[PDB]
Amino acid sequence: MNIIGFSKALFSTWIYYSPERILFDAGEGVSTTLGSKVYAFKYVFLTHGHVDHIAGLWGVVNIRNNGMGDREKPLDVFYPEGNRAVEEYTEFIKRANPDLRFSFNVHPLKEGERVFLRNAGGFKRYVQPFRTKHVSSEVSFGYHIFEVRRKLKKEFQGLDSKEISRLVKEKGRDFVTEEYHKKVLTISGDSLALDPEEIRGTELLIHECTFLNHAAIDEVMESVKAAGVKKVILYHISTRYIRQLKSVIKKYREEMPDVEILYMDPRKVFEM
Amino acid sequence: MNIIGFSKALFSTWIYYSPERILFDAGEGVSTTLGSKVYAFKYVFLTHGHVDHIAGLWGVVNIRNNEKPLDVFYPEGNRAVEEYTEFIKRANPDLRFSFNVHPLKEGERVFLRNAGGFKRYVQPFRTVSFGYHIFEVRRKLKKEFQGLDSKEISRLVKEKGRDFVTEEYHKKVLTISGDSLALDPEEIRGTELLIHECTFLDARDRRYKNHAAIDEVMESVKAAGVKKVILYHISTRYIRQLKSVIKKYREEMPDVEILYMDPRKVFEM
Ligand SMILES: [Zn+2]
Ligand SMILES: [Zn+2]
Ligand SMILES: [Zn+2]
Ligand SMILES: [Zn+2]
Repeated sequence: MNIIGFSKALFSTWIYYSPERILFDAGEGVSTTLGSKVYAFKYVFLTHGHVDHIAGLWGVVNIRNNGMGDREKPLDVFYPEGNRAVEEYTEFIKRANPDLRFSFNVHPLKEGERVFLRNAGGFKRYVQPFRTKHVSSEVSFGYHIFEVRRKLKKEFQGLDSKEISRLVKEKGRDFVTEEYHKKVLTISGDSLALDPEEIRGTELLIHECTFLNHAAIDEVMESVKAAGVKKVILYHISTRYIRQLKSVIKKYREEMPDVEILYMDPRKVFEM
Repeated sequence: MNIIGFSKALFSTWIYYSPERILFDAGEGVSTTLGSKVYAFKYVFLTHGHVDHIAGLWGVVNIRNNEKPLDVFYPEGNRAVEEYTEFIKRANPDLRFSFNVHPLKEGERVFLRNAGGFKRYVQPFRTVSFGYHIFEVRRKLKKEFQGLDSKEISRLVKEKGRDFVTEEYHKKVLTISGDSLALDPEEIRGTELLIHECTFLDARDRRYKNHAAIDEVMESVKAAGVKKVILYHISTRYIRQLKSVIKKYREEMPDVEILYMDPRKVFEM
């Protein structure tokens, strides 16, 4: 599964994006739910430091440290620079359990700072944080996963199969293409409807939808519509608004046939 | 449900006992699973301070706070519980007065409010790790008065008092092992409900005697006169052998009700 996660507003939120071995947020229960799968984690990106987005980190590091043996690898954990709650909790984990001190590295990130990923299939993707409006208290980030790609220059897009192949054979691939950065994944974290520009072009939007501050579903769909996003996952949903949102979802699925709309049910583990 | 719990060895363990609004242990996920039921907690008793038994505590008080402080009891000397609760309060000023921790000495009783009856109390026993008994103080007619009729017994009670005609005895309503080896039959004997850890299904691969194997546990259940037992703290390795293994003992011991907490799902009873 490309994505396995769980999200219930105020209680716990965590999203495992398997393709890049990245865990976004770490609410309680992630290690219990994923088991030995936590050994496969290479990165943790935290949107912020509220307990429902970080309390599961201790279990992740504890299980990795006890179950990987001499083949354990340090877990890189990234969070919004200046977020004291993340720093206090990670310091407590290391202080309270010396055996875990070197099991993970905590890296504060500045907005816009890129982190290139190390996985199989090529060196071509990086994670990039953007500031979000949430508690107005501490710093929160949303994240994009970008993929460095190459596409044919406009002038060569009309050539047929044989013509483009002939040209590439003669002049090389780079000559007929230009590089561009595709947003392959966007996670909002807790925040108000993202600016249509922040989400435009993303192949998969994962946006909080706490209400029927945070964001209400209508403001989110409006944003998706303006940015022309085709695939969105709604999360950070509360249990009191289950059916109400569920109904508005089908309503939206009809009103927006070209857009795939999924949601993480606050009562069950999500998989895609 | 008198018991809603979840347990998976090394990952998370929490057992909510609704009759007394008591939560035993608080492994990660308890507030997420129980939701608003956490508002109902009257007490939390921790068997120890390993991450899989306490990481969910922050979540519980955070959700509760969002009304006297919740009382949290744990084994005296357990530094891990102290360090974690101190971190919660130091790092979250708003929760600083939301709960209180209380170290307990082995055998130290905590009488439960009740409706003012104080008929029930919790008592820890060593397994710093503690197991716990919930005791109910009951009364029964002294043997010498069993034959008196209604009028005769009331005349005696009037003249002598209720205490004179009855005798109080302490009944073990619930026993929770916490993490430990098979408990001495003496410790469990008499309990109406035993919830005992069952980390291994085969003692052969227990590099360290800090956990009980099912046969050993069943041995103690045998030696004592234990009615129903809920096996928990079960490891993932023995994920499927579970049924079988348990099916056999349900057979080799047809008088013993054997329930268990599947490491893959929340338990309800
Ligand atoms: Zn949140
Ligand atoms: Zn938040
Ligand atoms: Zn344990
Ligand atoms: Zn333990």
